[PDB]
Amino acid sequence: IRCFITPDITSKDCPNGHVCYTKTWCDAFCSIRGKRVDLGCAATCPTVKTGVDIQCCSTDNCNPFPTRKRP
Amino acid sequence: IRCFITPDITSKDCPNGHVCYTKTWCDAFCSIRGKRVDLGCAATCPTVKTGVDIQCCSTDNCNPFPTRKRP
Repeated sequence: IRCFITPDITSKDCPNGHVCYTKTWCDAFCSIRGKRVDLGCAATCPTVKTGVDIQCCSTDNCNPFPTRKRP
Repeated sequence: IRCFITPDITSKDCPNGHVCYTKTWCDAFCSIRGKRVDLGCAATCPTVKTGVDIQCCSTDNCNPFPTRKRP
């Protein structure tokens, strides 16, 4: 599987973990300047727990920087 | 917790499951006409498994129709 993963711009090939999990959360400066975002290759949709939002996909390729906020 | 959930437009209050999980996948008509989408209140980021993409949040309120595609 080809995990984009952070912080490292764009990339891939793990192989171990079989997925790409993406997640984001807010803080004082979100709104007027963008969200705090983390992109990675693990295995299982990682934990969320409390003021956060995330998504995951199988698809090697899919772990990029999402619609300016998630959307 | 207040799960929007599908198909039922917008709504909430489950309470059992403590979350809102959102997911989407494509088929022949995605591209030129939109993705196939499902929005719900369970408990745990539900399974994905194969040509699919999803996300989840704690946040009562959050389970709406995402950036025209996810983004």
